[PDB]
Amino acid sequence: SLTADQMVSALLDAEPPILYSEYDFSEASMMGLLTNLADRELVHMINWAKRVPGFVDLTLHDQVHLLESAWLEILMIGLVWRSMEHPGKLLFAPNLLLDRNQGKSVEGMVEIFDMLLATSSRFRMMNLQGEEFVCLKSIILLNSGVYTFLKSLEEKDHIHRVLDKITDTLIHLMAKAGLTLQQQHQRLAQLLLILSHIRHMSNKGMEHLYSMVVPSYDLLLEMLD
Amino acid sequence: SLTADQMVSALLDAEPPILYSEYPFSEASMMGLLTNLADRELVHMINWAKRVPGFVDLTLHDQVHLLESAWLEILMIGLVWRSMEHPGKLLFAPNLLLDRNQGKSVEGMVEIFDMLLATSSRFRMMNLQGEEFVCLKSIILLNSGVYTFTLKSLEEKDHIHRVLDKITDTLIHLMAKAGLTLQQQHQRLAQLLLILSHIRHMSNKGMEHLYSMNVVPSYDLLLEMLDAH
Ligand SMILES: CCCCCN1CC[C@H](COc2ccc([C@@H]3c4ccc(O)cc4CC4(CC4)N3C(=O)c3ccccc3)cc2)C1
Ligand SMILES: CCCCCN1CC[C@H](COc2ccc([C@@H]3c4ccc(O)cc4CC4(CC4)N3C(=O)c3ccccc3)cc2)C1
Repeated sequence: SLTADQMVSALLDAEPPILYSEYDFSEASMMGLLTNLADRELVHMINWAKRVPGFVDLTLHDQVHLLESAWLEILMIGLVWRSMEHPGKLLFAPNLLLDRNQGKSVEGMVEIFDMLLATSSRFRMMNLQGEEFVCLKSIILLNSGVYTFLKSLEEKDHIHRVLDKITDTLIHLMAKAGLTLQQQHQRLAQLLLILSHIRHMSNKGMEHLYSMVVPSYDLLLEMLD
Repeated sequence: SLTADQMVSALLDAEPPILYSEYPFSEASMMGLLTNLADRELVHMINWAKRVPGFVDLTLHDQVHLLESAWLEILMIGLVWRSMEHPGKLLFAPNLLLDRNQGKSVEGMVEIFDMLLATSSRFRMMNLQGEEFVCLKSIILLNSGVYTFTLKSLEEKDHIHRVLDKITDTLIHLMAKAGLTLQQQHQRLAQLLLILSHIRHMSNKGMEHLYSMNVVPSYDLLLEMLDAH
């Protein structure tokens, strides 16, 4: 029943914190820091998801499936967002800013590195707004697992109703921002097509990680508390 | 410079034909049949792509890269469209209609089989229209490789995004013309484009499956087909 304005406010307040790498330097250390960072972010992801309107109306089983499907995409879009104002680099954490030459030493890394950089550049060129980003991240959560699940059918119906609410919210944001109706449709489409690239990166990133992985159902369930 | 009407018309006109498998059936021959089908389908795909407005304005190198990135997605969405009206089955060809249990025979097949059936069900639930379908397939062609490509390349990406914007305009027009409200127009546009994420997912899993068993068309192969005299 939330208005578009209340949807934005709820998503903005739900934003997780920016974490730091374990601090105080080689390729082995680099991979360890990155894995440790992702593991710590995942906990905060779970708390964020529970505050996306409509998420906790789903069964716990379905909440876990959605997180299983979406967690890597969400880590990636968060990385891409905070790397926007840092051309040519990925800001994994405020104390872990890396460029593509630090990715070359690991096989398969630089390919995913450059895809992430290109997404951040696309974000930059589109002047992605924070209100838009949190809508996009919520769409990934709800959309990524919806096609791979009677009760499931209500659950899927519910997920699609929430997704429609986030679409309404994105259009509302673009309207307040002064875009014409044409520019609203075009920008909406542009933002959602980037999500297919984020899915691709998550698939390639998963392949890369299984070449050197996934949070278990039980772990995700436990974090959901 | 096309209108939405001209865009729809050109896309419908460009549609490839529905091809057949060879004329009892055996699971042992299945992958040979499907590989040959896809091979013959790829030829028509090349000539389809050349007729998608704005595609041949790109360099041959970029045309190849787009097709390299999108060919399996395009085969899959064609499959899903052909199967839409056959619940529980995948209509690879009119004479090659398979169900889930026939996918069991090969390792890792049924997982992808089920994802394709779920996409078919989603198409069916949305009552996807043929005019919407051809727009979606053209978006796949132009979008899937554009983030993995220099002044020429900047010019190419701007062109690709302008053509994608035109297709977006065309999708909205179709929905407006069919009487949907603006709220319903935006909502359906989003619903359609989010399916493309699942199609990308399916393509990556299928690409893994194909390597698990000459797996992709090569650059030079795609370029020979694309680079006509
Ligand atoms: C112990 C119980 C369950 C254990 C599960 N975890 C234990 C292994 C499981 C690690 O998955 C991970 C491991 C590492 C990354 C980093 C990471 C970290 C933070 C970020 O915000 C974003 C990213 C982005 C990225 C792409 C994905 N990544 C990389 O390095 C990278 C970047 C560029 C090019 C190639 C690679 C993410 C996910 C999760
Ligand atoms: C000389 C270099 C070779 C260049 C051409 N290659 C020739 C071998 C290289 C084979 O790719 C192929 C081979 C086979 C398929 C079928 C096929 C055929 C037609 C269709 O419309 C759609 C599909 C869909 C699907 C998923 C992909 N497929 C499968 O079986 C399948 C279906 C369900 C679950 C698991 C698997 C497509 C593509 C491509």
